[PDB]
Amino acid sequence: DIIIATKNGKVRGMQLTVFGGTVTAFLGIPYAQPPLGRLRFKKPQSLTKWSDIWNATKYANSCCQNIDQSFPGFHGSEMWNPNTDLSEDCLYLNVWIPAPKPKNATVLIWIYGGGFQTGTSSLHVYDGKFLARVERVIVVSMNYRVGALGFLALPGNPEAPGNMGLFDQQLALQWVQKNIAAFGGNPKSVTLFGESAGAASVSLHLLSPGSHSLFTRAILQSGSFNAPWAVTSLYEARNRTLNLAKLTGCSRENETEIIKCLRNKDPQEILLNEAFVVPYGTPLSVNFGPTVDGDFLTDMPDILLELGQFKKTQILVGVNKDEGTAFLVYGAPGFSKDNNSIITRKEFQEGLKIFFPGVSEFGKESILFHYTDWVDDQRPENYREALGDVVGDYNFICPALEFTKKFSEWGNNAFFYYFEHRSSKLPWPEWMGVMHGYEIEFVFGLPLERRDQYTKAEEILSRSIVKRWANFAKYGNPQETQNQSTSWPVFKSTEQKYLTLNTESTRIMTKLRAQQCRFWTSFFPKV
Amino acid sequence: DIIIATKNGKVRGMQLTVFGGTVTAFLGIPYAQPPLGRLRFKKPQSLTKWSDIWNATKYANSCCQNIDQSFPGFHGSEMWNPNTDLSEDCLYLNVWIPAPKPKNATVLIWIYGGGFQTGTSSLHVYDGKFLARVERVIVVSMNYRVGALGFLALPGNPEAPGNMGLFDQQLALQWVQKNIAAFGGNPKSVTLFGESAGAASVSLHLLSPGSHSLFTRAILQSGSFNAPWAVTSLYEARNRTLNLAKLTGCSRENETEIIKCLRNKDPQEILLNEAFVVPYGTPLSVNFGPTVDGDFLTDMPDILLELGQFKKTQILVGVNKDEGTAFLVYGAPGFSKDNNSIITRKEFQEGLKIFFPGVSEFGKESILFHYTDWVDDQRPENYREALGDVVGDYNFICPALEFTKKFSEWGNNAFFYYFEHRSSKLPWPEWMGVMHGYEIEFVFGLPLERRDQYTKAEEILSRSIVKRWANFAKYGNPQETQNQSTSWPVFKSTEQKYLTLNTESTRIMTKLRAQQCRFWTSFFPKV
Ligand SMILES: *[C@@H]1O[C@H](CO[C@@H]2O[C@@H](C)[C@@H](O)[C@@H](O)[C@@H]2O)[C@@H](O[C@@H]2O[C@H](CO)[C@@H](O)[C@H](O)[C@H]2NC(C)=O)[C@H](O)[C@H]1NC(C)=O
Ligand SMILES: *[C@@H]1O[C@H](CO[C@@H]2O[C@@H](C)[C@@H](O)[C@@H](O)[C@@H]2O)[C@@H](O[C@@H]2O[C@H](CO)[C@@H](O)[C@H](O)[C@H]2NC(C)=O)[C@H](O)[C@H]1NC(C)=O
Ligand SMILES: *[C@@H]1O[C@H](CO[C@H]2O[C@@H](C)[C@@H](O)[C@@H](O)[C@@H]2O)[C@@H](O[C@@H]2O[C@H](CO)[C@@H](O)[C@H](O)[C@H]2NC(C)=O)[C@H](O)[C@H]1NC(C)=O
Ligand SMILES: *[C@@H]1O[C@H](CO[C@H]2O[C@@H](C)[C@@H](O)[C@@H](O)[C@@H]2O)[C@@H](O[C@@H]2O[C@H](CO)[C@@H](O)[C@H](O)[C@H]2NC(C)=O)[C@H](O)[C@H]1NC(C)=O
Ligand SMILES: *[C@@H]1O[C@H](CO[C@@H]2O[C@@H](C)[C@@H](O)[C@@H](O)[C@@H]2O)[C@@H](O)[C@H](O)[C@H]1NC(C)=O
Ligand SMILES: *[C@@H]1O[C@H](CO[C@@H]2O[C@@H](C)[C@@H](O)[C@@H](O)[C@@H]2O)[C@@H](O)[C@H](O)[C@H]1NC(C)=O
Ligand SMILES: *[C@@H]1O[C@H](CO)[C@@H](O)[C@H](O)[C@H]1NC(C)=O
Ligand SMILES: *[C@@H]1O[C@H](CO)[C@@H](O)[C@H](O)[C@H]1NC(C)=O
Ligand SMILES: *[C@@H]1O[C@H](CO)[C@@H](O)[C@H](O)[C@H]1NC(C)=O
Ligand SMILES: *[C@@H]1O[C@H](CO)[C@@H](O)[C@H](O)[C@H]1NC(C)=O
Ligand SMILES: *[C@H]1O[C@H](CO)[C@@H](O)[C@H](O)[C@H]1NC(C)=O
Ligand SMILES: *[C@H]1O[C@H](CO)[C@@H](O)[C@H](O)[C@H]1NC(C)=O
Ligand SMILES: [Cl-]
Ligand SMILES: [Cl-]
Ligand SMILES: [F-]
Ligand SMILES: [F-]
Ligand code: NA
Repeated sequence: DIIIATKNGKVRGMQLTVFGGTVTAFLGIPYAQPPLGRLRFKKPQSLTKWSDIWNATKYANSCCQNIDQSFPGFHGSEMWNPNTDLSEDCLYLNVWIPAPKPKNATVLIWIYGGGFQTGTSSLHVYDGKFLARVERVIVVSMNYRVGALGFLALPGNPEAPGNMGLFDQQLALQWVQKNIAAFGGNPKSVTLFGESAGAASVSLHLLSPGSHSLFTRAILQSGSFNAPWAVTSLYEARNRTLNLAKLTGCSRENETEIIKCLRNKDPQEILLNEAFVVPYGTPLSVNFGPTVDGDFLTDMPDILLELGQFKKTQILVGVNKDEGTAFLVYGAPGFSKDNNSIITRKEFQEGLKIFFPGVSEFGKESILFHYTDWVDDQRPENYREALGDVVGDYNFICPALEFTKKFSEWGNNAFFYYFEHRSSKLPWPEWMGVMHGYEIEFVFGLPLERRDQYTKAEEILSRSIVKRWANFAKYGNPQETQNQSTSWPVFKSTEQKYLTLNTESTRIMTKLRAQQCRFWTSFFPKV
Repeated sequence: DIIIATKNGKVRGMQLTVFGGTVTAFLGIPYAQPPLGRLRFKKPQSLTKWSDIWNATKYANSCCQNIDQSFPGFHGSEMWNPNTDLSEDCLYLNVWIPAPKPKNATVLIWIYGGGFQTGTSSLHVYDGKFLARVERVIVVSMNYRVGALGFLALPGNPEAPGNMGLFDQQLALQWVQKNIAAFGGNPKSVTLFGESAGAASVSLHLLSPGSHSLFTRAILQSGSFNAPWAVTSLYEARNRTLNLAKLTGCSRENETEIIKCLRNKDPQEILLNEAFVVPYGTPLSVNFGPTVDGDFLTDMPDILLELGQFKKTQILVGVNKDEGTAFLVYGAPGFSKDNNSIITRKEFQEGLKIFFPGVSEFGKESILFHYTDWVDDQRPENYREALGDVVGDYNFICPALEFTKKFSEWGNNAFFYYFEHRSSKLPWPEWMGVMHGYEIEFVFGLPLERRDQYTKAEEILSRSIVKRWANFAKYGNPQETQNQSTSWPVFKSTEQKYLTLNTESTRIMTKLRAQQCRFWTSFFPKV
């Protein structure tokens, strides 16, 4: 029986058998007042404290969210859907600790992705028990509000100020500062890690003065705030809040009255109308996302980054070889997970309309010109591959690289990876390659489980990744020092060295997507 | 009576009074066999030698060429038209020497512009008597063949090998090497200078192994071989030669027979058909220009420049503030030298069609996007100014800057100027500004003549320019060392310092047209 006394009460955890050893899991610890009734759309409020023992023995409710119903019965999409009941009562976190209890362990805090619209910490690919067992780190993950319930903004108004989901995260970081020593954790050694919107979130905690003293270091997998999907403008937010109001019968003259009306709606009515708050959307739409609220974010985050206004610490950042492919089957014509998706020039052009809904004709033409100078072959898969790269480069790779360049310019050590291994178990077709989201299982050590039918090369790759992430968290340096591994060099603005991650041979390379990112980064912000 | 014994015979010159002093002029010395009959389209042949005295007492015939008839009676255009009879018998040069005869004077050799289609050394703005008088340099200038008669190419065929006009120039440089000591000149101190196509020519002598030992240093005013108008492709040349053949009734199966037929045509029939050898032309058309002949030019000159295959010496290069404006009244809709030429967006778009006849729609749109981001005003002269800058930047400024960057990268001192003074006497309207061609009169010292109604500030500016050019020719360093002048810094690829030339204040500036040239240089060669 494992009982830990926290600041707000006692919690009971449970023992898990992992790799002939033991891990203690505390699943579903509350970290804030349930944001119900009048607390809907507000910043999370602190917890009241309890006598008796909270049983943290199962994963808690996931936050309200729409679900991916595109491919019922299909593991590739369904694996990302929530696996616990949905509820507004969802502000809970999970703690995995090694056994025996550690003395002063480094802490890894996971922040999930899902476009700020979806996600939960209870997914099987975020199970922190392997990391705890193998590296003797403590792993923490939290549920934070998503969609309108987490990000609705009527800027400056404390009834709906925006960024609530980010304040949920921040309050979980505070819980860790205050409570993790009780669990054998070192609050002075805390590394945030996250993927996609989780990685964007981690990058915003780097920018937020309120988050400064709540963590040590940061890991950004496939995401950063400067991605074009990551921050909603005040103009967009206002329009989208007002659209939601109109759609739910909540239009009012008085804005505080709008919010009052919205707090009376069933959460299901809110979810149902989220997709419609924009005239046109893309498979990458973030209808309700982070905004400049003058609280969590004091200024436009691009300005903050450019001018060095961020936490000075080490970062580990990376992307996957085929970031863009996953999104192509959610609306690009000619694409299907169930065939090789050879598309024509015309289909490619229609695809750009899907992903760049406007975007001038000139803008779309410039994309076409840059990405379809076939050298050369023809080569039926030309257009198919081009559209994937457009989407991955614009949305994930070039922003991650620009983030890393601009961050490192202020003197800190940054390390960049390019993940190029496709899971032997991937249920998506071969043409999709090394997909967005599919490094996560390697980071969390799932291929370390021999019962699981990953290859031996995958076990080795995962073990190596796990060691490098742990060494980054503990020591600020993502090396694997014992098995004559390639040294991961620091990424600097001149030279821009990065490390490739794959089963055959780890390589030091330079200037990832140099030509492509010159297009997106230097030219396309104008168009 | 002034008689000089040359390698090929005695020449008599004439005495000129200049600024209360004397200059000896030898106008119209032959330097090659007249390229008539069977010598038409061939490289120039050496001169036979003569007894008795050649009277070099007037300017010789100008080479056959079409004339600018756009504005009869108008000095601004007519000043560029030939002022001596046109003849195929035109291979003559001029020598001005100070009096008393110098002992070992530095030599400046002028190569005129005119798009390789027109020009003559006898123009009043190329009169070398002021330079000789004021700086005690020797000035030489030659007539070289222009148009088809100078540049017709059927590559590899000695009957019409291309580049004949460039070999004319080269043979005049040889004449100088062999003869200038007789006139008090130093063949080891020879500086080439030229403007527009003359400057492009100077840059090609830098690349030509045959010209290497024929000069010391080089000055490039408003031109360089990498300008888009400066070198004809082998494909274009062949098509244009064949088109000329078709147009003159000279189409044949045998190519040597084509040339034989062309040698029978009256030169007037050739001139008449030159404009038509291309389906569409621009006000900047160079129908018959330099080509890669494997003789004068051994490889594509861009490759030679990139890879450092050129004469290692100092260069002085520059451009005028409004290079592009002169061409706009030769076909852009809405433009007139006789009004302020306020054009609309649609007219601007039509203008691009005139100057970029194809050039995809995307290409033309990209130009529009880059040059019409009004910041901001509106501001009726927006489009008018934009089209001038497009034409000047693409055709003259960005190529001159890229030439200077690439040249200086191989270790030599380069000096770059930006000429921003508009002649008080300019007969063109004010909207045309600091025009192409209108620094030349300042270089040649015409404003030093007080009788001429230039301002006092212009006399001073000209005197300063003349000293800097002379110091560049004599010493490789374009300084004016005596009157507390701004030091002209070396232009280096990092930093890219240049000197502005104007009547108020000479400034050291950096990175001329940085944004515009990034567009033309990095992006537009693709489109
Ligand atoms: C801001 O919102 C307006 C209105 O959005 C419409 O009504 C909402 C309640 C919701 O149902 C949306 O899906 C509707 O589009 C947008 O105005 C629309 O713009 C499109 C242009 O693509 C136009 O064809 C529609 O007719 C407009 N609808 C109305 C009612 O005027 C507007 O585009 C949004 N502003 C943005 C995105 O900046
Ligand atoms: C190469 O030349 C051909 C033929 O040129 C035509 O005939 C010549 C004698 C002369 O009179 C030219 O002005 C004529 O254009 C070009 O073929 C023409 O191309 C245009 C496309 O703009 C087309 O509309 C015409 O019908 C074509 N004319 C013929 C007779 O076929 C061709 O464009 C040139 N190649 C180039 C510029 O690369
Ligand atoms: C790959 O499949 C796509 C997607 O749509 C199809 O999925 C197939 C697996 C099959 O079940 C089929 O019935 C289903 O429609 C194909 O694109 C479709 O092509 C048709 C032409 O008949 C269009 O009318 C559809 O709109 C279009 N769908 C989409 C979403 O664009 C695609 O042709 C196929 N590609 C191959 C075989 O290379
Ligand atoms: C400036 O003049 C141009 C050029 O053409 C005109 O020149 C004038 C000085 C005058 O002699 C006039 O008769 C002559 O046509 C004007 O552009 C012209 O505008 C007319 C509209 O009637 C068009 O039909 C012509 O095609 C067009 N010419 C060209 C070459 O494009 C221009 O409008 C005028 N601009 C002003 C006053 O701002
Ligand atoms: C736990 O260790 C603390 C020091 O942590 C280390 O130094 C900080 C600055 C970070 O770099 C972190 O990564 C390191 O692990 C001590 O202050 C603290 O007292 C320790 N607590 C114990 C032993 O109970
Ligand atoms: C003329 O002077 C010659 C040297 O010229 C100088 O050095 C060369 C290399 C160039 O740098 C040039 O600019 C200089 O002016 C002598 O070789 C030659 O003999 C002199 N001739 C005379 C005095 O009759
Ligand atoms: C928590 O679980 C333990 C089972 O060991 C039980 O004793 C206790 O009553 C539980 N508390 C609950 C369900 O509230
Ligand atoms: C390093 O090597 C050992 C022994 O060969 C192996 O068991 C382990 O998996 C490797 N460690 C890491 C961190 O990759
Ligand atoms: C050259 O000019 C002089 C005039 O001084 C004259 O003596 C001589 O005969 C002339 N030669 C000609 C015209 O061929
Ligand atoms: C320098 O100054 C003198 C005397 O003031 C003047 O006559 C001359 O024009 C100037 N020289 C140059 C080369 O500009
Ligand atoms: C609108 O008036 C109501 C009246 O109760 C009140 O909530 C508030 O003062 C007003 N709204 C705002 C946003 O100030
Ligand atoms: C074409 O034949 C003629 C026959 O006299 C001759 O000039 C030459 O050998 C041929 N042309 C070429 C270019 O070889
Ligand atoms: Cl098309
Ligand atoms: Cl338009
Ligand atoms: F590794
Ligand atoms: F000066
Ligand atoms: Na472009």
